Amino acid sequence: MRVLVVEDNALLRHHLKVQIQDAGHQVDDAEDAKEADYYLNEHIPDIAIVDLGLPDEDGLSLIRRWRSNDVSLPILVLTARESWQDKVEVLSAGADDYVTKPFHIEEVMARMQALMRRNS
Amino acid sequence: MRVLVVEDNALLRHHLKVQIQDAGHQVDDAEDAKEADYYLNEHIPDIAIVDLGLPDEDGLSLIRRWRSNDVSLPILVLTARESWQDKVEVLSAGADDYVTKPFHIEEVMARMQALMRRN
Repeated sequence: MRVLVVEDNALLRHHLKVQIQDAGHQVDDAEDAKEADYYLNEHIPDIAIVDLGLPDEDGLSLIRRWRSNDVSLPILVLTARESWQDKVEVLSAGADDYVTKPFHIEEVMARMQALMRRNS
Repeated sequence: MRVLVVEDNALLRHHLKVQIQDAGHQVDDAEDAKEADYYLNEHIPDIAIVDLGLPDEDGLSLIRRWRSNDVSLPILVLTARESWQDKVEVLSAGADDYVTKPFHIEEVMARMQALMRRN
């Protein structure tokens, strides 16, 4: 499967990509929202991991905009924000799931896997 | 649409049932694993909400047994467990998501909707 990772922190972004690659997937890694639009349009990914703290455009704005254009793939959010209202808001904007920071990387892998399993 | 709630605590079960009804779905509410199997055999729900603290058969076993019998509907687990390793195990069992107890009902409604939306 093809995974799009959108993550502003270079080190995290690279870690994500190599772990997901090592599990047998192809990964596009974008560092901001507009770059995310770049990968989205070039190859439709099967799944996207989106950090909300993008320097470009907030991740919620990004999810909203994709959904409102009938982009329907599963999206797993990475987020600093962790109140229960934040989580309702994120889900309500079109995300399928979220992981709160700080996180272990095996937690994102496990969430991504569960969406992949459902999706396919 | 149709929701199966599996919850050993009568009050939480009753409360869950009416919130979900208030959002406009029909709800089967089961007390333990065997009663869950009863409803599942009656109607395939669009989703099952499964608390793990069942007296019958612990939630995870239930979910593993369902997955192995090709029951593939979305499952949102309710759990008390804390460890980030414990959370990961439940998804490994076949669950799609989980909410920790205590929770706000709005969180559970939002997770159920996210799953019905996608499926």
